[PDB]
Amino acid sequence: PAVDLLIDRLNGLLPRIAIVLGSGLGGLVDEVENAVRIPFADIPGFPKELVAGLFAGQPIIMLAGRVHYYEEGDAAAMRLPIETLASLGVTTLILTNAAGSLRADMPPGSVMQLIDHINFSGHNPLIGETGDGRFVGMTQAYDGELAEAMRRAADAEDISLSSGVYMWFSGPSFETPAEIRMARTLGADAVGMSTVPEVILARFFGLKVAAASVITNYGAGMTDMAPIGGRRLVAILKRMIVDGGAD
Amino acid sequence: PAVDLLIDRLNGLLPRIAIVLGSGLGGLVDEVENAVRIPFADIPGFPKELVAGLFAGQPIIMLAGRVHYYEEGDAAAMRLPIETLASLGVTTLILTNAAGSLRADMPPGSVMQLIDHINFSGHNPLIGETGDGRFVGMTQAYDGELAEAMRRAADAEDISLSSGVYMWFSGPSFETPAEIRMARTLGADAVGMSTVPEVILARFFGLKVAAASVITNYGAGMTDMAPIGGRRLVAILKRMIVDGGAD
Amino acid sequence: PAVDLLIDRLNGLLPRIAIVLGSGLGGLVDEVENAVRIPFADIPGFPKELVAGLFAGQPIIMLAGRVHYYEEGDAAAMRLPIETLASLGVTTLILTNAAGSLRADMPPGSVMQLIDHINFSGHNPLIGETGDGRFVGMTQAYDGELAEAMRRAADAEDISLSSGVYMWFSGPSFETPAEIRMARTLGADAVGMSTVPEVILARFFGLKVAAASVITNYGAGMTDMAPIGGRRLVAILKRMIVDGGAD
Ligand code: HPA
Ligand code: HPA
Ligand code: HPA
Repeated sequence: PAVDLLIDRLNGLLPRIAIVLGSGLGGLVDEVENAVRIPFADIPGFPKELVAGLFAGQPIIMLAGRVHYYEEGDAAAMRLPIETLASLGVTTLILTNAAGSLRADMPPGSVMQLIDHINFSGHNPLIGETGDGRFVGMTQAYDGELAEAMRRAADAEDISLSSGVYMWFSGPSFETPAEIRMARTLGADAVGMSTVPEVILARFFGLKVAAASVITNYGAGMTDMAPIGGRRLVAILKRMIVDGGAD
Repeated sequence: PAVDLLIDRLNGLLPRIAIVLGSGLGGLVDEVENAVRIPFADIPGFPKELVAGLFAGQPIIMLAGRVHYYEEGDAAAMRLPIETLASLGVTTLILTNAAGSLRADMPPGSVMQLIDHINFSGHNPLIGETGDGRFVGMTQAYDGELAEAMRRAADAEDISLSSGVYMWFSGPSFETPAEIRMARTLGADAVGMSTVPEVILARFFGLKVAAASVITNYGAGMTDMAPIGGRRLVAILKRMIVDGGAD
Repeated sequence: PAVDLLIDRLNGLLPRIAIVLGSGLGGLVDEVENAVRIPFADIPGFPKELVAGLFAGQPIIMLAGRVHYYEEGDAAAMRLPIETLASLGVTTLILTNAAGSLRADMPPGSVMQLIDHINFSGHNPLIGETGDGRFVGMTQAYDGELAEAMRRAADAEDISLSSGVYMWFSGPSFETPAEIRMARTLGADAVGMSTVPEVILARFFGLKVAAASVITNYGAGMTDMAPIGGRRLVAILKRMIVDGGAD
């Protein structure tokens, strides 16, 4: 159904990797050779565009935008697209986002790869699903091989890449200083309103996952770098993909 | 629509301040000169009465009662009234409630002003809202100037006023001793089932916020003063308002 | 309505105790003298079978299975059955489940009775209920007299019985290592996706509650005994019931 349309649309392009673009990274859609832009509304069932082509000399699909849980209160907003990506032969999903840092040592404009997360005030996107596949193990949701490759790519470009735990809050209002003190007490390094439900759905669909946050601000109570933060992340990603033949 | 009705009803009274009355304080509606009582059912859209008149020689609207999240599972129950208050020219919202104390040093009958909160098992009232106004900063949700005035008024009446962080639980069942141990570990000073969603909505609508809890009990596992607690709070409020010309 | 059917079905059997059977314990339904099996679909309103008869020489109802919050997103799934049990004259509810251990000292195959719980990412089953009965005190949700009897029965059989706090996560995906570190930091000894909403509903309906988890695994990041774990629990339960005349 959705799979059918995209297959027609893709020239017979066969990407192994898809990238969900967070705020600040929307522009990456432009640096895509032989690009094929598909609006979300053309795609039946999809909840804002899908772009497929060559990036870093390798075939990719990008989602410019995503629907967040806070928008309609639907944590499974991204279920159908993620399923569709899986059915197109994508084996790897890279998720990017904007986040607040809970660490002095990790200022705005820093990039942090996710090694784990905490679902705090989100809802679980697999509620209402049937069959035993729903009991998804999440011990290594963030693929160890991909997390290493990203680290190696950052070192090759000589960009700092932090590592840490992302805590998901529903939003859309930001956190109070007390909620931020709690988040830290609970073990998070950064907070945000996205990504986690897509990681869960990805693991449900058998996709390997990497993720990274651009730090745009310190968390509330601790008191624009979002563009250079994003250019840093893009450079790590590009380098990561060129170095990977079978990635 | 709702604004229209209240404007007709209010004699051309123009309050800057509204007070949401928690359990125990319902009676304050009676000590209101030139009072104008409006039942909630007369007001179209409202989810229990609205009372406007002179209090402490100053124009006020009071909500005797509120709809809690636990009643129908609607965290935005109070959205329409709070919006309506804003549209009537109210610039300041004072929220009162009953809460459980997590501090030995803060017994039943104490009054605690809120300097911050933690939304624990509530839902965010702005889920499903559109436009960038929904990304409400909550760094100083509890107005610093109002929190000081309340403190000064308490000292002038020689009433103790505690200060602390309120944690919101959905309810309607109370917390277990283990949940109370957690609440403290997470940094709360008091717990309850109200207020926080109205603070969020208020900040969304540009209103300055003050809040205070009457402590009616210690939190579960730590083991009637609710009336004197309320009379203490009323005395602080009255004093706060008489001392403020432009409040 | 549901009460009517079960009364007809029960031969005029009058159980004081009901047992909700978790994964692994379904088989206990077989060791029930004079058994009367009733499928859930025969029972009007029920959300998988109800079995009543003699167990350990005493009259009992067992629920083989339960509907979890994660299945349809309905935390009050078990409301109607629990109410129905109360209306049949059941005064005591024993809940069993599978759980993950957060303690080295409590390995897979251990049995842990619940002395308290933490509702973490569950929803409260009493949201949407009317009347003052909904404000259920939960200071001693796990009956002290029943918890002692279970302990005494374990010692008589010479089985180890741990004691601790169960934290409820919605599921259906399992917890990340970071969520497990948090659960411990918040004071839990074991985690799972069940039981807590039924404890709340039970207390709402005036039933005394005992609960126990079979430990099937360590919690994520810390790295089959579920059958012997269950046989241990069954032995404690049997011994507990034979020793109780008025239990
Ligand atoms: O501090 C934050 N909190 C939540 N979401 C965010 N997205 C960017 N920064 C933040
Ligand atoms: O201890 C409490 N818990 C929750 N709500 C409350 N409202 C008054 N006291 C309490
Ligand atoms: O580790 C666990 N987590 C959640 N539910 C469970 N049920 C059995 N083990 C577990």
